[PDB]
Amino acid sequence: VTLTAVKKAFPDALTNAELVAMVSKRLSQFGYHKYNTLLATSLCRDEVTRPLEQDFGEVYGKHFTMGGLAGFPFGGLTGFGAMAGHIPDGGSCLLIYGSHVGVSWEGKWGTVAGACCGSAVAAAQAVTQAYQDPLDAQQGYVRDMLRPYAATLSEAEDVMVTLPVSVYDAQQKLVTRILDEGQIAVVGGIQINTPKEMSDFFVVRRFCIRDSSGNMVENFM
Amino acid sequence: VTLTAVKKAFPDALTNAELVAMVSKRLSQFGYHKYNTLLATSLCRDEVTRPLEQDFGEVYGKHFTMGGLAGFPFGGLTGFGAMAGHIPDGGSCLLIYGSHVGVSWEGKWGTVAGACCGSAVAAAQAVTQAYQDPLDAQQGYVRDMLRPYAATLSEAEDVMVTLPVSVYDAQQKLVTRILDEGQIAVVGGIQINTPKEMSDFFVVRRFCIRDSSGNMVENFM
Ligand SMILES: [Cl-]
Ligand SMILES: [Cl-]
Ligand SMILES: [Zn+2]
Ligand SMILES: [Zn+2]
Repeated sequence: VTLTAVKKAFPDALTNAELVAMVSKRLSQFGYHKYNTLLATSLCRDEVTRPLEQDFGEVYGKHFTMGGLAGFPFGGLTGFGAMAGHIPDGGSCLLIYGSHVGVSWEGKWGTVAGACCGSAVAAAQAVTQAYQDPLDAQQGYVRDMLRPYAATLSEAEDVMVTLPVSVYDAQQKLVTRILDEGQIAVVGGIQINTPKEMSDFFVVRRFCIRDSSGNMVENFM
Repeated sequence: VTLTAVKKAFPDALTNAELVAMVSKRLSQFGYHKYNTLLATSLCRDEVTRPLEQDFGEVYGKHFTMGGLAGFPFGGLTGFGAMAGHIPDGGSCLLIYGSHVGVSWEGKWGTVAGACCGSAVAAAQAVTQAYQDPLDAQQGYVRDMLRPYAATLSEAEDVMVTLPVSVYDAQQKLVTRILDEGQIAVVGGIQINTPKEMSDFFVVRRFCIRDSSGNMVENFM
């Protein structure tokens, strides 16, 4: 079963519903409601990642996709400046970002009914193999972010499990670096895509609130 | 008045409503309907560009933003592969891409109630001035696309009018190059953002249909 597989690798995984309930509740105490809140995402643009945005979309009205290949916010600081303009009058922003990974009905990681994450996996093979382009400009940027994780990916026990871990790690550092330059609440972690008739999962690894200044006002971790 | 300003620079400009009516009608004869059609956009992610997607959204059900800074589809070929997965069962795709540009109530180009397009303008100053970055990775890619247009931008009569022309041109070449590698219908041109209480405009410069093979099945220009 897939449940067993997920709970094994990631015992702290919450269901999408649990994730959204968890987050909405907490952010309620800080002024976050349905129509004063910009939901921004930085998830991979493969369609399997849609369920998380959909679930969060019901609770928060307007939405902004900031996600590039593999879930990287490679719009960078300029892209962030664009997002800030979508924030409602007197509003705040919620940023959900994360890597993602498929796990099949047969409990297999790195896939779900093809490769998932396709883009991460691709770049994984490219950086490990070499451990031993305006037409694909972003895939190259994904490779660059994954280069420092090469050793870990070859040394890894199970690679299709270590991969989204490594991708979230690189995303986290980037997002932090970007926010620091530029209230905004931040959810970060690992998205887990399961078979259609089955709830998806999210591993929370960062849940905090920052100010217009740039310092961490709260940390729910 | 803004109308006079628009009609001057771009006498062939259609209103959003006209654009959508025009396009939906034509594509009707080719099997494009509301729930079998993937609307993909490659527009700048500034919120002023939203009206075009909104208007096209009413006619075509599901939507996919493929647009990066300035309207460039810098997800490239990999990003395109992602999009193809959002295409409904037995469905086809409609790709709207374009540069955009603000024009004010006082008939001024390059702005509308700040700079618009902010990202294009920024890169314009950077390439002209020099005519005489994972934290901003895409803005750098915009600059690269605009480099060949530098001479034209300094030589230009009005720069805030020549700029979106130059940006569409560079987008067009890129989109074509990308499609050629990878039915899909393609609308390309210049988006014109006008004051809030006023309809926006679109200058059509490319309207065609391509096949899964890669050749142009139709050209409505
Ligand atoms: Cl499966
Ligand atoms: Cl104005
Ligand atoms: Zn992916
Ligand atoms: Zn713009």
